[PDB]
Amino acid sequence: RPTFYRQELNKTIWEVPERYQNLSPVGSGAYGSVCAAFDTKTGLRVAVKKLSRPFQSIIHAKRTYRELRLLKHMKHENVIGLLDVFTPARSLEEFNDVYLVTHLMGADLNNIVKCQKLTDDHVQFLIYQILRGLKYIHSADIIHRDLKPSNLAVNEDCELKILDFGLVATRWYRAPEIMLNWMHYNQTVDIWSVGCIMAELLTGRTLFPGTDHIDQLKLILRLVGTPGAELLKKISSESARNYIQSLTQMPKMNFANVFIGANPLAVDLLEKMLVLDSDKRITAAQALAHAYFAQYHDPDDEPVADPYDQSFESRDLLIDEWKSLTYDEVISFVPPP
Ligand SMILES: Cc1ccc(C(N)=O)cc1-c1nnc2ccc(CCc3ccc(F)cc3F)cn12
Repeated sequence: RPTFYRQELNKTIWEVPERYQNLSPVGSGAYGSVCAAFDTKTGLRVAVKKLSRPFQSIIHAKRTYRELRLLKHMKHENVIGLLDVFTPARSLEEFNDVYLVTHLMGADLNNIVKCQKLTDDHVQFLIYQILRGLKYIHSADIIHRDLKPSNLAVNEDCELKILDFGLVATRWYRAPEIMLNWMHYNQTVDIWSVGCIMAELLTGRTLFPGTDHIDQLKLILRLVGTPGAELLKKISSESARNYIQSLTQMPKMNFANVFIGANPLAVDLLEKMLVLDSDKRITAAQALAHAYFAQYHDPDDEPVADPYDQSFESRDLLIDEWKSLTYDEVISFVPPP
């Protein structure tokens, strides 16, 4: 066991091994707080997240296990994984805190979109990396479900990693099949979000800035047109169909016109990503082979993930059970060294 030291930071207490130095708060970053630190072992900067109230309820306990399992499995240059996981607890009975550590990128995608609008070459590289990460995530039977600029960490080299897979409105980037309230979507839910991100990097504005779920659907349909016969026949929900079909029929707009002087290859990719019918939407793997990425695509360097056991997802267990399981995962952790 290494030696731990203690400090208060922004009302929050931090108990970490001495090898992590110079902790500086960087945010309240979802179900926890986050510090940038210096890892004396490697000489590299890291991000340390202290989970908030990890065993507060069955919901929190399952979430904590889910995150730790997910982060332990992700081993890909475009997805965050773990350099370290630790707890100051000496035993299971004293176990109430989890700390996770990963390479510090230092910003999200949004932290660059401000005051800037990107050239084609940078859009190609950023989206290529997103898709490269999604191919890997999707190959593990994981759907991100909340891809958005704030969930993409980006360093000064413009290298990118996807955050928070598996677990600035989310609404703005979410596929229409999940706006409508359908729980039989597929992995191309995430491809829609990529399309919204790409559009925004090219134009400099949020593609679908809706003020609620209904307005969001309305903004989406103004661009992509209202459901045709084929799609309408796949919708079970009477309320969903009745609503959609109670709207004034709207045609698909010309993407070449909406995205005027963008690379026409980018416009072609965008029209294959932002298709209403998710059965017809391009996959991450297919998108990687698209002509837009000819300068980046290498099919021998776009790997897939090892088998991911998500059987825990169907299980209804007690807090002490999720807690003990999380504990075992902390103790069995093997780093990249
Ligand atoms: C996204 C972001 C935005 C701003 C800043 C910053 N101001 O330093 C940094 C980042 C930032 N740069 N790199 C990361 C890696 C992860 C996280 C999310 C929190 C997290 C998840 C898993 C872990 F193991 C450890 C963690 F800390 C935020 N990061």
